[PDB]
Amino acid sequence: SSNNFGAILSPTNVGSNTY
Amino acid sequence: SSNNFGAILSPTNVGSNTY
Amino acid sequence: SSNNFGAILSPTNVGSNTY
Amino acid sequence: SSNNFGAILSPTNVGSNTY
Amino acid sequence: SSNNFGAILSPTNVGSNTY
Amino acid sequence: ANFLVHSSNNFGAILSPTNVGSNTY
Amino acid sequence: ANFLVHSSNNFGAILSPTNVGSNTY
Amino acid sequence: ANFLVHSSNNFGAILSPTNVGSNTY
Amino acid sequence: ANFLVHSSNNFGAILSPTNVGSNTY
Amino acid sequence: ANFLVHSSNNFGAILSPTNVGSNTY
Amino acid sequence: ANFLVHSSNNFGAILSPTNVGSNTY
Amino acid sequence: ANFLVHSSNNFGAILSPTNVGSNTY
Amino acid sequence: ANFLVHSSNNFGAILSPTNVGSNTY
Amino acid sequence: ANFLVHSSNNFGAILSPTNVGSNTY
Amino acid sequence: ANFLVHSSNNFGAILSPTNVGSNTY
Repeated sequence: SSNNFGAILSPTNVGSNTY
Repeated sequence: SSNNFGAILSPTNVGSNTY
Repeated sequence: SSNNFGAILSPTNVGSNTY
Repeated sequence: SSNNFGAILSPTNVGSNTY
Repeated sequence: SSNNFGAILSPTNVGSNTY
Repeated sequence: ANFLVHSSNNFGAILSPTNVGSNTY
Repeated sequence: ANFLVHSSNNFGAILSPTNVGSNTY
Repeated sequence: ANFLVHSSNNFGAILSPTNVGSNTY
Repeated sequence: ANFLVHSSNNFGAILSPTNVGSNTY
Repeated sequence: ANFLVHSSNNFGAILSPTNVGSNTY
Repeated sequence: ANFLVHSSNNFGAILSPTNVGSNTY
Repeated sequence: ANFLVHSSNNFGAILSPTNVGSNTY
Repeated sequence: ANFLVHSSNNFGAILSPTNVGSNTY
Repeated sequence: ANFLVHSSNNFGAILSPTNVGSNTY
Repeated sequence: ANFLVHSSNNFGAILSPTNVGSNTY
């Protein structure tokens, strides 16, 4: 039930994103 | 039931994002 | 029931975000 | 029932955010 | 149940994206 | 010596827009 | 020697906008 | 020798905007 | 030798804005 | 040799704004 | 071995760029 | 081995950039 | 092995940038 | 092994930047 | 192993920055 409605700017990440 | 409606700027992260 | 309506600026984090 | 309506600036954190 | 409705700008990542 | 530039850059998600007039979002 | 630049950069999420007039968000 | 720049950068989430006039958010 | 810059940077969340006039938030 | 800069940086949460005039928050 | 990325994204308006070099926007 | 990223994002208005180098915006 | 990120985001207005180097905004 | 992040965000107005170096804003 | 973050956020107005170095704002 993970919902992301807003804008995301520069999500630097090391682990797998899986969105 | 995780909902993110706002803007997120530069979310640097080490673990998996999963959003 | 986690809801985030406001803007978030530079959320540096080590553990998994899961938003 | 965790609701965050205000802006958050530089939330440095070590544990998982989960917002 | 991973849903991403918002725009994502520059998601630099090391692990597999899988979106 | 004027210019005119419009940049309506929309990034957020919009749920159920019930507009009837002119929109340029 | 004037200019005119409009930058309506929208990033937040909008729920149920019930506008009827002209909007440039 | 004037300029004119508008930067309406919106980041917050808006719930139920019931506007009828002109908005540039 | 004047300038004019407008920076309406909105970050907070707005619940139920019932405006009818012109808004630039 | 004047300038003019407006920085209306809003960070707080606003509940039920019932404005009818011009607002630039 | 080597992994170099040079991503350049632009959204804002650019008025009268006087350039001789490689501005790479 | 090596992982270098140079991301440049721009949203604001740029007026009259006088450049000779690589401004990389 | 090495993980270097150089993210540059800009939202504000820039008026008359006189540059010779790599301002990387 | 190494994880270096250089994030630069700007929201305010910059008037007449006279630069020779890498101001990286 | 190593986790270094250099976040620079700016909201205020900057007037006439005379710089030779890397002011990194």
